[PDB]
Amino acid sequence: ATCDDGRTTANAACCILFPILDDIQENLFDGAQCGEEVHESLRLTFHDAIGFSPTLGGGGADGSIIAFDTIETNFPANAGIDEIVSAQKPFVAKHNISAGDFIQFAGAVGVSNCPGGVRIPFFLGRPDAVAASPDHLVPEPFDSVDSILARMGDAGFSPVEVVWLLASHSIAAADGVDPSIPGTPFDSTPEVFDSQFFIETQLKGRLFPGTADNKGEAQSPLQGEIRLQSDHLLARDPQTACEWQSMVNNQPKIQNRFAATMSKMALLGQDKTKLIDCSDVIPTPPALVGAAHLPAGFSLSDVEQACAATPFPAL
Ligand code: HEM
Ligand SMILES: [Ca+2]
Ligand SMILES: [Ca+2]
Repeated sequence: ATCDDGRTTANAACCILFPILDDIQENLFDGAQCGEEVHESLRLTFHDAIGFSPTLGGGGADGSIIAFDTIETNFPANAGIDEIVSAQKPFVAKHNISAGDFIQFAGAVGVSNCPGGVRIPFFLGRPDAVAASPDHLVPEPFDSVDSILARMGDAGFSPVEVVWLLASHSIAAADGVDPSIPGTPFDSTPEVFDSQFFIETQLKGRLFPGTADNKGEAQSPLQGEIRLQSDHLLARDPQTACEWQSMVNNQPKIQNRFAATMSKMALLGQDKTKLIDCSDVIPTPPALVGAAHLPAGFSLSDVEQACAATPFPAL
């Protein structure tokens, strides 16, 4: 199909997305930057989708965190998400797509702005949400590995898919974990979708970058980085440590598994066969240029190797 402005897409129903793409790159992502609004929109796709429990309900990736914001922004795990919800709600009101489709489209367009990134498959047509998420369905950084794996498994993700989804923390920072140092990132390259998060979380902790007693925070290996306790434990727990190390220096695996597992997350609560594939509307992301590395001045002796089968690689 050729859209009324001359851009092309495989299925004509997808043409309605091109004005929405242009508005979000200019007016939500500040000129198609890989910056805080993209990171917040990617976080939003998970706090919308993960509201999905076979036993308790919620519609998954349904736009409920926007449509029922008054409820879901009261849940403590959703602290700080009201800012991105408030920024996105007018685009949903102005354009003619459901909040569920908007949150997943904005997350995929955002990830495409980041070097190393991927085009997450995108499907159009989710109906409006009909119920708020149940409470207590979002993992917290102070939850155990067994708690996080059981929650994610209840929503349909195996332990290795949890590690693949956490490649998101390669383009991520925290404002609430230690409110004294907002914007401190989880890896040293928060505008590049790369393996540094999987490397840096395997280093021995050394210090706290701000204050020392924050719930859910582990010591970080670097003054300019913050570490969640959940990431500290997942990189070391025998259930997930070999998969975590397998992503280091493995950008093809990070890209293939993040795109596929994000698509599965974006479709929680939905049926692909009832929607229209509009994948090819997402922009083509830049590629990486620099090699994966330990931080300068660190060595293998600073790595806490946690996979018995396979030594951590020389970088
Ligand atoms: C599985 C357990 C997870 C835990 C415990 C967890 C925890 C957290 C925390 C505590 C923050 C910082 C919030 C703040 O203080 O500002 C955060 C940020 C973020 N998370 Fe995760 N998360 C998890 C999984 C995920 C998943 C699956 C995604 C995929 C989309 C995701 C995407 C992001 C992003 C992109 C940010 C950065 C937000 C920003 O820079 O504005 N998280 N996460
Ligand atoms: Ca939801
Ligand atoms: Ca990174």
